[PDB]
Amino acid sequence: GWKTNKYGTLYKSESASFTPNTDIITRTTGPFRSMPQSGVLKAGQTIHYDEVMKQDGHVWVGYTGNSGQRIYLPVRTWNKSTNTLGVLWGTIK
Ligand SMILES: C[C@H](N)C(=O)N[C@H](CCC(=O)N[C@@H](CCCCNC(=O)CNC(=O)CNC(=O)CNC(=O)CNC(=O)CN)C(=O)N[C@H](C)C(=O)O)C(N)=O
Repeated sequence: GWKTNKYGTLYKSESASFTPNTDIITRTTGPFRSMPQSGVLKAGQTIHYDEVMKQDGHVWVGYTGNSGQRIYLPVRTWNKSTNTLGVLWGTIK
Protein backbone atom coordinates (compact mmCIF):
# COMPACT_ATOMS: atom_id res chain seq x y z
CA GLY A 1 0.00 0.00 0.00
CA TRP A 2 1.60 3.28 1.28
CA LYS A 3 2.90 5.03 4.47
CA THR A 4 2.43 8.75 5.46
CA ASN A 5 5.32 10.69 7.16
CA LYS A 6 5.25 13.76 9.54
CA TYR A 7 4.94 16.08 6.46
CA GLY A 8 1.97 14.35 4.67
CA THR A 9 4.27 12.72 2.04
CA LEU A 10 2.93 9.30 0.85
CA TYR A 11 5.99 6.96 0.59
CA LYS A 12 7.15 3.28 0.44
CA SER A 13 10.22 1.10 -0.45
CA GLU A 14 10.81 0.22 -4.17
CA SER A 15 14.27 -0.61 -5.72
CA ALA A 16 14.50 -0.19 -9.56
CA SER A 17 16.18 1.95 -12.32
CA PHE A 18 14.85 5.23 -13.90
CA THR A 19 16.32 6.56 -17.20
CA PRO A 20 14.83 10.03 -17.94
CA ASN A 21 13.96 11.06 -21.56
CA THR A 22 14.41 14.76 -20.52
CA ASP A 23 16.59 16.86 -18.11
CA ILE A 24 14.93 16.83 -14.61
CA ILE A 25 15.84 19.11 -11.63
CA THR A 26 16.74 16.96 -8.56
CA ARG A 27 16.15 18.24 -4.96
CA THR A 28 17.91 17.76 -1.58
CA THR A 29 16.14 17.37 1.83
CA GLY A 30 12.70 16.14 0.57
CA PRO A 31 10.21 15.82 -2.35
CA PHE A 32 9.19 19.54 -2.72
CA ARG A 33 10.15 22.01 -5.54
CA SER A 34 10.58 24.62 -2.72
CA MET A 35 13.59 22.49 -1.52
CA PRO A 36 17.18 23.39 -2.59
CA GLN A 37 18.06 22.05 -6.10
CA SER A 38 20.65 19.22 -5.69
CA GLY A 39 21.32 19.35 -9.48
CA VAL A 40 19.95 18.04 -12.84
CA LEU A 41 19.61 14.37 -13.99
CA LYS A 42 20.22 14.65 -17.79
CA ALA A 43 18.15 12.76 -20.47
CA GLY A 44 19.47 9.14 -20.80
CA GLN A 45 21.40 9.16 -17.43
CA THR A 46 20.17 6.00 -15.54
CA ILE A 47 19.83 6.10 -11.68
CA HIS A 48 18.88 3.20 -9.31
CA TYR A 49 16.31 4.35 -6.65
CA ASP A 50 15.22 2.55 -3.40
CA GLU A 51 12.21 4.83 -2.47
CA VAL A 52 9.01 6.25 -4.15
CA MET A 53 7.02 9.29 -2.82
CA LYS A 54 3.77 11.14 -3.79
CA GLN A 55 3.92 14.86 -2.74
CA ASP A 56 3.99 18.49 -4.10
CA GLY A 57 1.90 17.47 -7.19
CA HIS A 58 4.43 14.77 -8.31
CA VAL A 59 5.60 11.14 -7.97
CA TRP A 60 9.26 11.30 -6.75
CA VAL A 61 11.95 8.59 -6.45
CA GLY A 62 14.61 8.95 -3.68
CA TYR A 63 18.20 7.57 -3.91
CA THR A 64 21.58 8.20 -2.14
CA GLY A 65 23.84 10.70 -4.03
CA ASN A 66 27.68 10.68 -4.32
CA SER A 67 28.07 12.52 -0.91
CA GLY A 68 25.74 10.17 1.09
CA GLN A 69 23.01 12.90 0.87
CA ARG A 70 19.50 11.75 -0.24
CA ILE A 71 18.42 13.14 -3.69
CA TYR A 72 14.68 13.58 -4.63
CA LEU A 73 13.88 13.23 -8.39
CA PRO A 74 10.39 14.04 -9.77
CA VAL A 75 9.42 11.54 -12.58
CA ARG A 76 5.73 12.49 -13.36
CA THR A 77 2.81 14.75 -12.21
CA TRP A 78 0.33 13.51 -9.53
CA ASN A 79 -3.02 15.17 -8.57
CA LYS A 80 -3.87 13.93 -5.00
CA SER A 81 -7.58 15.00 -5.41
CA THR A 82 -8.00 12.40 -8.26
CA ASN A 83 -4.86 10.21 -7.57
CA THR A 84 -4.17 10.71 -11.36
CA LEU A 85 -0.64 10.29 -12.86
CA GLY A 86 0.92 12.19 -15.82
CA VAL A 87 3.13 10.50 -18.49
CA LEU A 88 6.36 9.10 -16.92
CA TRP A 89 9.34 11.39 -17.93
CA GLY A 90 11.40 8.28 -18.92
CA THR A 91 11.47 4.44 -18.46
CA ILE A 92 11.58 2.33 -15.22
CA LYS A 93 13.70 -0.87 -15.75
C1 LIG B 1 0.91 14.36 11.74
C2 LIG B 1 0.32 15.35 10.75
N1 LIG B 1 0.57 14.97 9.41
C3 LIG B 1 0.77 16.77 11.00
O1 LIG B 1 -0.06 17.64 11.21
N2 LIG B 1 2.16 17.09 10.99
C4 LIG B 1 2.62 18.41 11.23
C5 LIG B 1 4.01 18.63 10.67
C6 LIG B 1 4.53 20.03 10.90
C7 LIG B 1 6.02 20.22 10.68
O2 LIG B 1 6.80 19.32 10.93
N3 LIG B 1 6.49 21.46 10.20
C8 LIG B 1 7.87 21.70 9.97
C9 LIG B 1 8.04 22.69 8.84
C10 LIG B 1 7.47 22.18 7.53
C11 LIG B 1 7.82 23.04 6.34
C12 LIG B 1 9.16 22.69 5.73
N4 LIG B 1 9.10 21.45 5.04
C13 LIG B 1 9.92 20.35 5.43
O3 LIG B 1 10.69 20.46 6.37
C14 LIG B 1 9.85 19.04 4.69
N5 LIG B 1 10.77 18.10 5.23
C15 LIG B 1 10.96 16.83 4.63
O4 LIG B 1 10.33 16.52 3.64
C16 LIG B 1 11.95 15.86 5.25
N6 LIG B 1 12.44 14.93 4.30
C17 LIG B 1 11.84 13.65 4.17
O5 LIG B 1 10.90 13.34 4.88
C18 LIG B 1 12.38 12.68 3.15
N7 LIG B 1 11.68 11.45 3.21
C19 LIG B 1 10.40 11.31 2.58
O6 LIG B 1 9.92 12.26 1.99
C20 LIG B 1 9.63 10.01 2.64
N8 LIG B 1 10.40 9.01 3.29
C21 LIG B 1 10.35 8.84 4.70
O7 LIG B 1 9.64 9.55 5.39
C22 LIG B 1 11.22 7.75 5.31
N9 LIG B 1 10.92 7.49 6.68
C23 LIG B 1 8.55 22.17 11.24
O8 LIG B 1 7.87 22.62 12.14
N10 LIG B 1 9.96 22.07 11.37
C24 LIG B 1 10.64 22.49 12.55
C25 LIG B 1 12.02 23.03 12.21
C26 LIG B 1 10.68 21.39 13.58
O9 LIG B 1 10.86 20.19 13.22
O10 LIG B 1 10.54 21.66 14.80
C27 LIG B 1 2.56 18.64 12.73
N11 LIG B 1 1.68 19.61 13.26
O11 LIG B 1 3.27 17.98 13.47
